[PDB]
Amino acid sequence: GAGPEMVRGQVFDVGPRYTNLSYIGEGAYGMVCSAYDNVNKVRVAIKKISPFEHQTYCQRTLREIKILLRFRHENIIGINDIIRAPTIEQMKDVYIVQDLMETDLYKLLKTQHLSNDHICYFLYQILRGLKYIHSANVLHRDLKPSNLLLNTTCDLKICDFGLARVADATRWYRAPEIMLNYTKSIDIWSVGCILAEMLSNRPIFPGKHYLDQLNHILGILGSPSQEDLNCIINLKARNYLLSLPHKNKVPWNRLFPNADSKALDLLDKMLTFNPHKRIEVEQALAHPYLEQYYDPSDEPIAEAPFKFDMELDDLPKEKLKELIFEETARFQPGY
Ligand SMILES: Cc1cnc(Nc2ccccc2Cl)nc1-c1c[nH]c(C(=O)N[C@H](CO)c2ccccc2)c1
Repeated sequence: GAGPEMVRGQVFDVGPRYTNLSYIGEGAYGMVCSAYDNVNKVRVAIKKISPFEHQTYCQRTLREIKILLRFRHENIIGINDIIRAPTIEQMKDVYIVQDLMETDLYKLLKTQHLSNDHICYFLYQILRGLKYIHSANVLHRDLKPSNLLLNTTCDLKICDFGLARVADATRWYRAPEIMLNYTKSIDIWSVGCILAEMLSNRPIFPGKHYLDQLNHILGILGSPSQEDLNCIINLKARNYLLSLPHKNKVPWNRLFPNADSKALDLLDKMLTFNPHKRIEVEQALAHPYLEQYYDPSDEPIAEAPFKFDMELDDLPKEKLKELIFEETARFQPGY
């Protein structure tokens, strides 16, 4: 017998079906590896999570599992298999088996210059997947380059649905609403930040802290209008913003001198301060910049909207642990 697998001192008890592990990434309460599947004869991605000590991690874990099990779309990552201990007393870790992708957008932007057509094509696939997510009445809430996975043929899939929620983060990609004390339009903002980063290979709003984040935003958009501020904003944020000196709006064509003016027009409509005036996903797909890829015939939507039977916030982590145990039962031999 081989014994339990191990990656960087950390156990990976992924049975005899999954072997040849390599580190490919990490998260807050887990680690991602690639592995050889001896059944399907492919290498896969295994996501190990260890959520049980924290009630929030348990919540995210259950939420990600229920959603990815339900969603079925080519621009969304799925779950092919889930491994965990045969008993609830023994369950300290959950392993989620997923299609292996070549890399993420974070890394690609780190060493590659994108042509306009590739920007255009990546943008299309993000929005297409976001169409499905939003049709399901779900917010991803953490769109960013490292959560966008790419394969050898530039196919794109959204990953990490841990922060995903039923319709009502990373600082650089979070909408001004979020920080001003939300709806589907927070994802559009993130997609905007991502477009801007594909254009110049650098984040458009790299705030060191939440305050510095709001500065960077206003550093391009200009001082907020009266109506822009009026949104049940917290006293702190509003007073500070009102105390700042005037900031002039920087034109997109000056910040991205060589960018397709169509790309910039859409970029403008996504990075709109006021979320009510921000472009929605379908209107985005239909934008002239994407005409070459827009195909309403081939852009599927969720059969029905998503809903949670129980209110997960209210549940103690021991109740949540039980639910993760049950949700993952169907992947258990016998069953
Ligand atoms: C699911 C998946 C499939 N393939 C790859 N490939 C890949 C991506 C980037 C660099 C190199 C490679 Cl080979 N990656 C993934 C993947 C990437 N991130 C995650 C993921 O879900 N991460 C979250 C945090 O973002 C996480 C991970 C562990 C524990 C909690 C949360 C899966």
